[PDB]
Amino acid sequence: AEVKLGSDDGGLVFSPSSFTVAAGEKITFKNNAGFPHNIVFDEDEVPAGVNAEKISQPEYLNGAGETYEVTLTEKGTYKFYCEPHAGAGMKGEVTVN
Ligand SMILES: [Cu+2]
Repeated sequence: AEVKLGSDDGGLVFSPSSFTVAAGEKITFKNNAGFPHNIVFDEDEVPAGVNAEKISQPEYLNGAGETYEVTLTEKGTYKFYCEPHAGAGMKGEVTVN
């Protein structure tokens, strides 16, 4: 799967926003035009077993085109979002199955 942070003209949003995947799918968050971006997993809505720090990447990133891979493998739902661009409504969700 490929997620572009920052639409080409829609503004700052997780593109796609929410999407289901298979346990073993590679999810790459690629910066498109809204850096620096940040992705953190709401440890308040993450499965009671999958750490939210191993997938999250608090390490800010102002690189153009830079990306971060993530491969979840536990049928469920993980709620993530951008804390800095949260003022715009940048959120993320993945339903593994
Ligand atoms: Cu962001």
